[PDB]
Amino acid sequence: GSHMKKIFVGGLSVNTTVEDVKHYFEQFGKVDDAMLMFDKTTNRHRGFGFVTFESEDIVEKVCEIHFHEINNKMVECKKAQPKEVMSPTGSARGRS
Repeated sequence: GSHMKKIFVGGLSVNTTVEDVKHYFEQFGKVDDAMLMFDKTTNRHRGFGFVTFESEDIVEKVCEIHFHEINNKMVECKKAQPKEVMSPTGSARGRS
């Protein structure tokens, strides 16, 4: 109820992928996407990133829980700002 649609994630193994993070977060509700912070000196991620959610009603529990399992390693998550891309303005059009 009036929370944000995204979260921060940190403590990831170098073994863990962006697709692993996207998969492991789906246990609470639909994850739309995930991304990681890459180091251009190594082309590996720094052990941290972000996850996009279908609804802020899911994100409330995800962000309330401090620690989350990914590839059996535990990581923490935190608040992150939303981004506008959806549109609710559909209509139930039809005829007899």
